[PDB]
This record gives sequence, C-alpha cells and structure tokens, in this order.
Amino acid sequence: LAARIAVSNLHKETKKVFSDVMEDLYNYINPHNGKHSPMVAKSTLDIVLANKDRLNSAIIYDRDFSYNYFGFKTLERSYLLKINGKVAERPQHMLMRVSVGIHKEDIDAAIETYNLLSERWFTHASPTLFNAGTNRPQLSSCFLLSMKDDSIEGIYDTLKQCALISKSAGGIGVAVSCIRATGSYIAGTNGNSNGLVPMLRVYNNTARYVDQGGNKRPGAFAIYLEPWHLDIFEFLDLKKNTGKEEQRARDLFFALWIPDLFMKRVETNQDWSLMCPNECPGLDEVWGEEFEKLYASYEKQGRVRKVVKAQQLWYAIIESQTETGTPYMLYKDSCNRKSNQQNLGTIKCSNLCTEIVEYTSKDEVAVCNLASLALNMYVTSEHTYDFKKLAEVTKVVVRNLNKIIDINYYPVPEACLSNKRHRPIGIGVQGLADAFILMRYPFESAEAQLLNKQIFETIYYGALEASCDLAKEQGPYETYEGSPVSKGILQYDMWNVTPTDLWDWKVLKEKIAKYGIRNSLLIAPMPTASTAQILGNNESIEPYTSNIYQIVNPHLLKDLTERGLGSIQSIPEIPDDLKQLYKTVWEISQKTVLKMAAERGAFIDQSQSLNIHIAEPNYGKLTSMHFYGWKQGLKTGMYYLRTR
Amino acid sequence: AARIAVSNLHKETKKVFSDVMEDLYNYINPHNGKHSPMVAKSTLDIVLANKDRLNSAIIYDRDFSYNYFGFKTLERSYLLKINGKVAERPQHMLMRVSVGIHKEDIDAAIETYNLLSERWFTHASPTLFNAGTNRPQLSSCFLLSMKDDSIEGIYDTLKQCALISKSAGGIGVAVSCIRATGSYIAGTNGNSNGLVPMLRVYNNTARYVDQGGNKRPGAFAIYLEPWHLDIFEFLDLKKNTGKEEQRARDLFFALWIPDLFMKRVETNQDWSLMCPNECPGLDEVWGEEFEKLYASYEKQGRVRKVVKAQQLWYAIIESQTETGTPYMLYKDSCNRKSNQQNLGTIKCSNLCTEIVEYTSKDEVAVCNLASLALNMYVTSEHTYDFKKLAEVTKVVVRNLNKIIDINYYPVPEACLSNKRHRPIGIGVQGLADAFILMRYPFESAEAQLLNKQIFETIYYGALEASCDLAKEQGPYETYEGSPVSKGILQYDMWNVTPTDLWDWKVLKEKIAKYGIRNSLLIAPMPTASTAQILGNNESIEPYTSNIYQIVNPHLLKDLTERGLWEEMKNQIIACNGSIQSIPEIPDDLKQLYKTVWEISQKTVLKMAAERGAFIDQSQSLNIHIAEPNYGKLTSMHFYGWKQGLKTGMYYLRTRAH
Ligand SMILES: Nc1ncnc2c1ncn2[C@H]1C[C@H](O)[C@@H](COP(=O)(O)OP(=O)(O)OP(=O)(O)O)O1
Ligand SMILES: Nc1ncnc2c1ncn2[C@H]1C[C@H](O)[C@@H](COP(=O)(O)OP(=O)(O)OP(=O)(O)O)O1
Ligand SMILES: [Mg+2]
Ligand SMILES: [Mg+2]
Repeated sequence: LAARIAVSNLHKETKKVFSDVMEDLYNYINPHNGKHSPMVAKSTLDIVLANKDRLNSAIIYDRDFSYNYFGFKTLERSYLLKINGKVAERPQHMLMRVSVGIHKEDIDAAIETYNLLSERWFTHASPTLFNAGTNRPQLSSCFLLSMKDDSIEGIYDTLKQCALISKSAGGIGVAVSCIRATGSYIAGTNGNSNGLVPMLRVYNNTARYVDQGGNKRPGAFAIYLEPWHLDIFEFLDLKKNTGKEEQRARDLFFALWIPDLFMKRVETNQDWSLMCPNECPGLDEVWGEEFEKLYASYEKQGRVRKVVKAQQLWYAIIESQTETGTPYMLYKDSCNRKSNQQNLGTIKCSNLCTEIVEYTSKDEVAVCNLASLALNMYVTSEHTYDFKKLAEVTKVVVRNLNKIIDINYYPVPEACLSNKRHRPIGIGVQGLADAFILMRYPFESAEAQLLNKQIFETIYYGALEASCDLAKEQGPYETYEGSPVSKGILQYDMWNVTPTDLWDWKVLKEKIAKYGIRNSLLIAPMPTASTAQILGNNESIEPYTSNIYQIVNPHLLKDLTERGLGSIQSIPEIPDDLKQLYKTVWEISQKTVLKMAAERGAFIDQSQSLNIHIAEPNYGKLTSMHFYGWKQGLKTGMYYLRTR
Repeated sequence: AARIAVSNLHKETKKVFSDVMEDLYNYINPHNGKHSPMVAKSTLDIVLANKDRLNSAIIYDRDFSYNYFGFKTLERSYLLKINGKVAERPQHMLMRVSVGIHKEDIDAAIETYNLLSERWFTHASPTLFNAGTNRPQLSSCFLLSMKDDSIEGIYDTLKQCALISKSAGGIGVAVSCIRATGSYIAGTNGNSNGLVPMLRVYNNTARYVDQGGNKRPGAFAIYLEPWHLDIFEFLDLKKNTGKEEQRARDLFFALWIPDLFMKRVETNQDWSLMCPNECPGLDEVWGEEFEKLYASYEKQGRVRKVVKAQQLWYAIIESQTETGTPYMLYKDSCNRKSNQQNLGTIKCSNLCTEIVEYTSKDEVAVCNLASLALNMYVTSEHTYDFKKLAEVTKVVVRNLNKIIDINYYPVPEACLSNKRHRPIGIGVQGLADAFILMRYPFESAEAQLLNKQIFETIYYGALEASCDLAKEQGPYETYEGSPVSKGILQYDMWNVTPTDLWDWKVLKEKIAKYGIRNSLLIAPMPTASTAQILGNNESIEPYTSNIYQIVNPHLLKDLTERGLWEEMKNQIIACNGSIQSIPEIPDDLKQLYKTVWEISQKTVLKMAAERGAFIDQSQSLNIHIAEPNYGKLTSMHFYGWKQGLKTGMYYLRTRAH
C-alpha cells in the first residue's frame, strides 16, 4: 500500500550494506559533547567485520517490505537506531544486529536466527530488539521482587531497586504484603504506622519519575497484595479517578495474590479476617493447606485487626474492577501448587503483566527473558498445522533465551543471582486467533479447542527437548535436583491432564530423567502489544480484536475477495460461514476463553496474560467469570478487565 | 489555675525519681507482653547507684514555675507516659535528661539539672525526648548535599532523608548538582525531566516518614542556587494553585544565592540559566572563583536560557508573597565567613536557616542545639549580668560536646561529620523579654548595645569553654588551617572591633596555645516549642503580641504595679495584640511594648548584622511585614544582603501569614 512507499523511502535514506551501517553506529561521535559514544559494542562490530561478506550477503532486503503500515511506523519510531535524529538502520540490519548480538562468534547460529526472525516465525522482546549488540546491554523484560523487610531501610532499599531496574528498561511486580498495616505499633519511634497507602505514593511518584529507558515510556510497577492484609479496602481504591490525592496512586498497577480460602469464604458468605503481617508473620511464606492452617490459627488466637464479611471485600474488588478494570486476579495457591520452582519456597507474586510465576526473596530478584512465536506462520495452504515446524522453531528460541541469560547485564545483582541459579525463560505466542482464522476454525469451535491444546503441547514438548539437550551439553540448572520435573512431574501432570497422542511424552520423560533440563521454567504467554503490531498479528492468545486496525483485516479481505464480495455481524451480504469465523472479542463467550486458557494452561509452566473482555461488566457477570476461572485451575484468572 | 494543673499531676505521679525510672525501664507492653524499656539500663543503673544524691537534689516546687500552656505542652509531648498516663513530672524529665548526658559525673548532672529546672537555658526537644533512653537521637538539624547527579545517588540520598526523618531530624538538602529538564542522559540515550518530578518523590517521602511518634510530618528544606535552569518551576512548587505534577507542597524551599545574582538584579543585567551537567562545579566554588567560573561558562555558550536578572527576581517575590518562601541565604557571605571554609565550599543551610556547615558525599553535617534564656540574666537593678551569661554558656558548650559523643546518628555520614568537626549550635530565646526587663525599647540605641554585648558575651563564653575542652581533649580533627587557627575569630571576618566589655586578647592567647574543640559554636534557632515551655518570646524576635487569653506577664506586671491595670484585655485584643491606641497606658510603656508589626524591619536587619559578627553560624531571621509589596520586599532583601547577613530571611511573615 502506502507501506511500500515508506519502505522504499527508508531504503533511499539509508546505506544498504549491513557492516557499513554498523561501522557508522560504532564510530558515532556525539556532536554536542565531542565524545565518542558508540551505539553498538565494539565486540559485535569486530565479529561482524571478520564475517562481513557472509553476513552482509545473507540479508534479504526485500523482507523490509513484508511489514504493514503501522508495523513499519512502529519500528521507525522506536526499534531502529538513529544517528543524529536520522534513522541509520533498516529493519533487516536491526534483526542481524540482534542476531549477532545474541550469537557472537557463531555465524551459523546467527544466520539461522536472522532468517527465522526476518521471515517472522517468532520475535524477541523489545528490550532485546533495542539493546542486543549494544554496550552493557540489558535484554530482559520482566523483573519480580519481594519487599526486602518490614522496615524504612528495606522499603527504601527496595525502592532504589525499582528505580534502577526501571531505568534499565524493565517492568516490575512487587510483593508488598509484609509491610505492617495502618495503625500498627512501631517500637522504634513509639508511634503508629500509616500503612501502605502513603508508602505506595512514594513508589507511585518513583514510577512517574524514572522512565523505562530513554524513549519516554513511563515506569511500570505492578503492586501485589494478598487480600488478608488490613489495608486491602484502601488499596482497592488507589487507582480510582476520583478522591483526594493523599488516598490515590494512579500511575501504578494493581494485582491481588489470592488464596483459595478467600474464594472459599466468599462463595459460602463466611466471615473474612483482616490482619497485620507484623501481628501475623509469614502468611505470604506458605500456601494452600499450610496457609490455611496458619491463617486459621491466627484467627483462633485473636491476632485479627478487623473481621468483615467476605462478600464485603468481594464487592470492593468488583467495584474497583468496574471503575478501573483493576486489580488483576492471581490464584496464589494454583500458582504455587503447579510451579516447577516450588522446591525454593513460596512464590510471593507475579510480574507486571501477570504471566511470570517465579520465586523471589530478599536477596533474589526474579528476571525473565521473553520471546514470542507467530502461530499464523505455521498454518499450511492445506489448512493443516505444521506442528513439527513449531517444535523446531521453539527449540531455537529456547537456545536463544538461554544464551541471553549469560549475555545480560543485570540492573541489580540479586537479579543476576536469581537468573543464574534457576535459568527460567518465557516463550509466548502471538497470532493464535490468526491461526484459527487461517485454518477456518471459529475460536469457540471444538476444532479451535483441539488446536489450542495441540499448539501448546507442541511448544512445551519442543521447549523441553531443547532444554533437555542444553542440560546434556552444559549440566542442569543449579536448583534442579528436588524439583517436580526432577521427579518426572511435568506441568500437565500437576493439572492431572493427559496429553493427546500428537507427541511421545514417554521418550521425552526418559530423556529428562537421564539428563535433566537447563531451565526451571520455559513457557509464559505475554501481551505482545508492541511486537504483535510490528508483525501484523492479533495480540497473543487473545481472540480476534476486530475486523479493522484506515485498514481492513487482510484475512477477511482475502476471503471476501476469494468469494467475490469493528464487527461484521451487521453486514447481510457476508455469509454466515465467515460471520462465525470473524467474530470479535466482544462477540465471544468469556467462559469459553477461560476453558481454553485452562486447557492450554496444562502445558504452560508459568502463566498467561489473560485479558477478559466484557462490554458492560456488572457484579453478576464478574462474579461468575472469576469463580469459573479459579475453579477451572487458572494461575491468572484475569489480567485486565477490558470494556468499551 | 496552673497551680491546680501541677498538683494534679503530682497526685497522679510517684514523687521519688529513682522509682519512676524503675517503672520506665521495667515497663511491659500490655499488647505484646514484651519488655520494652522506656529508659536505658545504663541510665537506670546509674540512677540507682546514686539515688540518694539525685532523688533529694530534685526540687519539685520548680514544677510550679511553668505557666499554663508551657505546662500543657510538657504534658502533651515531653513527659513520658506508661499506657497514655503521664508518669514523669517535669523535674524527673529534666533529671533524666541530665544523667542521660553526664552519666556517672553526678557533680555535672546536678549542675545541669539545676540550670535547667531554674530555666537558665534549655536543651533542644530531641534531647529532652530521647536523652536517657534506648534510641537516643539527640540532635535536631541535619544537612545533606545530593550524593551524585545519578539515579543511584538520588535514591541513596532519598534513603538518608528517610532514615534521618524517622529519627526525628529536620533536613536541609542541596539539589543544584542534579541535571536539568531537557538534558541528555547518555546511559539510556534519552532526556531528563529535571528537578520537579524528583522533588515529588522527596515530597511524598516527607509525607510518608514522620518525625518521631508525635506524628510530626517529615521536614525537608530544598536548597537551589538561582542559576539552575529549573529555577522558575522550583519557585512554583509550593503554590496552592497548579497541577499536582508541578507541585511539592509539603516540602520547604530556600535559595542559596551568589553575590553575582544580586548584583545583576540591582544593575538590571541579563542572568544566564544553566544545567549542572553542562556546567559542572558551580556549587563547589563561591565568591570570586564562582564568579570566574559562571562567567567563563556564559562566554563558552554553555547556557540553556537567558533571562533578565529582574524577571527571576520578580518570580521570587511573587513566590514569597503567597507562601512566604523561599528562604534567602547569601552563599558567599555564608562561605566567606565560615570557620569551616578550610573544608571546601558549603552548599546549603538547614531546615531553619541558622546552621552553615560543610557537607559532602561522605559527610552529612549535624547540629546539637541549646538555647540561653536571656530574660534570666537581668538583675533586680535593671543591669545585664554578662558574667552569669558567660558562666552558663560554658556549661552548655560542655553539654553539647558530650552529646556529640553519645548521640545515635541515623546515617554513618553524620557520625563521620560530627566527630571530625564537632560543630555545636548555642542559641537564645527571650531577647525581647530581656530588653523589656531592662526597660529598653527594641529599637533604642540602648537595646542595640545590649544586643551586641549579649552576643559578644555568649561567643567569648563559648570559645573559652571550647578552648578549655581543647586543653583537656585535643583540638578537633580539622582545626589546623581553619581561620580560628590563624587567629581569625568571627568578628574579624566582618571587620568589626568588639566593644571593651570582654578581653579578647587574653582569649586569643589561650586559643593560639590550645586551639579549640568545636569548629562552630553559635546559632540562634527558632525555639518555637521551648520558648512556649519556658514562657519567653521566641529566639531573637521582637515582641510578637501583648496577648497570647493571657496578657503578657511583663505588661500585666508593669501596669498593675503603677496601678493602671480588666477591660484593657478586650481593647488590646480588638487592636490585634497592640497597645499603641489604649488611652490609659503611658507613652513610657507604649514604646517598650511595640510589637513586631510596629517595629522597623531595617532596624531588625541592622541588629542581626550586629549580633551577626559574634555568631559563627547564622540566624533564623524572620521578617514581619503586614502588607508586603515589591518595593518593600526588594529594599528589605537588598539591605540585608548588603549588610553582610548570612541568612537574609527565614520566613516572610505578614497579616495573612
Ligand atoms: N517515622 C515513620 N513514619 C511512618 N512509618 C514508619 C516510620 N518509621 C517506621 N515506619 C514503618 C515502616 C515499617 O512498615 C514499620 C517498621 O519500620 P522500622 O524502620 O523497622 O521501625 P523500627 O525498626 O524502629 O521499629 P520495629 O522494631 O517495630 O520495626 O513502621
Ligand atoms: N530513566 C530515567 N528517567 C528519568 N530521569 C533519569 C533517568 N535516568 C537518569 N535520569 C536522570 C537522573 C540524573 O539526574 C541524570 C543521570 O542519571 P544517571 O543514572 O547517572 O544516568 P546515566 O549514568 O545512564 O547517564 P549519564 O552518563 O549521562 O549520567 O538523569
Ligand atoms: Mg524494625
Ligand atoms: Mg551517570
């Protein structure tokens, strides 16, 4: 379209030779300073120059035209390096920089990755697209932290960490439940705590202050609170648009880290006890029956600051969700029961976008490196799915993320310790809805439903095989022995699911039992809000967003063209055949969505950034939606509540 | 009515001092079940070893010496409670405070107990709260410079603030090294948003972290030098009106002003705005050296915006007209006249604008504070007792020197700082009452001499104590190369020759021989609480009003005695604390009891400069103008500046505020 014209113009205004554009980037001198400020690492430039003919000549510049209009503009704004406000890099250079950036001296490996990327089989995360092959690169997306200690020293030490992580272009999930509550005694000053609200206001303004890297994208901290904490009612108010500034912190994000007992008590209309973690230590450090045991003993002991009806807190959760679409809902017990890191102690939160379930502690900060598979690329013109090709590419991605753990420059050393001990990674997807469309399957169709399982079966299987071979080459991760996986327990086992006959799990179990695996966690479906737009696919595991993005969806176009002929259910001309296929996210049952998430969930060792779209959310509809999700086994029952 | 209040407390409290101390220590939290001593084992132990001397040293009648409010303030906050029930009588408190400082030296402890109970001086609230206890943070003031122009150092300095406020310290903070809005950040390849959003983080930290249990909100004073590019926005931060992201209303604000700025305003020249990242080291030089660096950066084109000096000046006045801030400090006077200038450039003052101490990346300066009750030193003869002032100042000097050595510093950079340079801050209250006792109007030439001689005396006293301390213990670490070590005392630095009241020659012989234990001694602080307790006018301020409904004790007395004193009360109240229009009172007493609002501010400034010459730190000098305008405030700031003052204004006070 006009996409062609803009790409042609970029090609006019940039050098075509990849090693030359790389020289210009390393050689760059800042004109206000006169300082040599290379925009690429010398180490990378060296490897490139020693292999230039092969690398320069591997590049297929016609692939630059593969992007659509908004995809190309997005790259142009943010992903392609600028020498003095003027773009130096073509998309293809950027992808080959990233590729050598990850692979270094191994050109064979670098070209494999380059082609996979440039053809759009998968993509790496933005922080990796931005920073790979540059100096002291921070390539990770997700960070998780626990509040260090219930103290001014720990609060401010943890605040310094958020600041530094967020400068380094990372996102944050922070567990704050150990902080003592409004009204609680402080021996050190003979005073009374003001609790979480004003503490969080500091974090709030620290997020407003420290941009994520340097393109004006604002600090992003998700705050996690278990609903047994006394300050919960006020916490559920912090993001509301009205009220007094002292009672608010609207630039943060809010998640609940929810025990089973709470939902239990809500369903049965039982009483709910509110505690201070100082009066009642260690509730965040146990889960399930052990949590239930400790919680109940505390109530029996009178270590309770307020008893409220569970439906009263529930009602406040739902009020907050209707106003703000927040907080996010995580089931603490499902998170911990079905985690391959449970040998490490209780997991205290998820991350910014609700898909990472990794252990944290006062001296470990969870980190995750991310990548997403483009599931549309694996559909044939035959309307079969090429599961062999998916497993195959997945294995390359695992290899890629594993290498990044070792390359990365961590903003705080507790992040480095964490990643080096457990080697977790996070392979996600985008294009799921496109894959259904291309196989001619309505999202809600039983065919959709089988393909849903078999895709994630495939991803996990391939992911495991890759990590297993990495474990033969390099040894398993430090904390492997004692993990569920080290006992032949795999994710689906933990859901008591039996996998279809597509892959031979037996043989893979034997492989792992003999060699073990390199990475404690492998799969984690992230949002893909940037990289999805770049590749031109529906975000993530979301249903079809709409038939428009001033452009009509290319799949609907092609099909409507092949027949010779916003929602499309209103247009009488279009056959009922295609009306089913191209239902929007507003016209799909959310129950179904939760079932499918649970179903793919069995093959996902972390969790999934699962939005729920409801037009006109009410108490009735959210209550059933949440209980259905919890009862279905979800780690994350809801990321955002989306509405019109 | 105050008698009743005291005997009630005496009914509701154990007499014997040693016992009340036992109940404090042996205290168990009814909630916890935890032994949570409200005094420290070593201070209890000392008390019991010496309970006979100490118990019977206490004179419980002295408790009757407080007026109504002073007693109530004590009850509110200074007297320790066992489950919401005051256990301490004011004497128990003052004796605790005395053993808490002097410990096994009971001769010393009693000497200090008497001085305190008779109200010859007072220690600072911090010292009164925590002396003799487990967490004894006895100091009031802390000063800090931002550690580095980096997220690492912004957040490291923030924590320090946090820790310090928690332990009930007030803070002055220098923020000029922080790079300005729009400026390049190499390590992210993006651009800074400058100071405002940074201070929003500080702002909410001060809201969040209280001083003590009192529930006192954290008190941070942010200092900026007016060459910084973000100055107009800085000046808006405290304004009622405006978006929340452009405001930081819980902070306090001072300007750290070079002579150059004031010269360009007066000559109506252009003023250049700079970013410290582009223009490094402006806050690390003062005076000619600053002047030479500022200028050479202008010639180099390292300049982000040029404005008329006067445009910036107008904004400063606007800002003060609404909030009464920022505080006005003259950087060059502060540095030119500091005994700490051997250490390098001083970057800010404190919360209350009276201390001027060196800060650095490894040093957070601290001051321990005490005030002399100047009323006490007037004899029945209507003469001033300068020998008694000196004798008491020596004791105080010694107390604050001991305190340096026993204080719990909340950040190791304070510990380092105080132990290296040993600055103290001796201040005053009851200056207005001393003039009134001597029958001198505030503005009389008689008051002006007394002013000078009072402060001449305090300084001599303080120096002679610190010298004796240096004879005993050695001089302070960094004393050699200081002005005092070259024979240069504060007054030399103002080119003032002292009156003939004291023999400064002899004192310099002594100092030339043994040097001095403390690098700074004197610093009139605001005394908002302790003056209320002691029933004295605040600090160095003129008489604030004739009504507090309690008619001033001195007017009352003076009128009753002459037979001129009921309704008067109402008429003074309806003239807003003034007596200048009451028919019955002689012209005699009208001149004597002029209030702050009827006293020339130029004279006020003149008198501060004149005591100035005998104050090695600075002074919390408020300015009272009922109906400010631009010309009025301008001539006021220029006169103070040209008069050599270190602090030119603390708060602007007016009819409205
Ligand atoms: N001055 C303060 N203002 C507001 N909150 C405070 C203040 N001081 C402490 N807190 C909060 C922070 C923590 O949530 C809790 C304990 O803080 P902390 O620094 O450990 O006090 P502390 O150690 O002197 O007493 P304790 O032994 O009870 O913890 O109280
Ligand atoms: N992410 C950020 N968001 C907003 N301001 C920032 C950010 N990072 C730094 N700043 C501000 C804080 C400091 O005043 C100034 C320098 O920050 P700093 O941590 O030293 O960055 P840097 O070291 O990567 O770059 P440089 O070498 O230019 O100082 O910029
Ligand atoms: Mg503590
Ligand atoms: Mg830096």
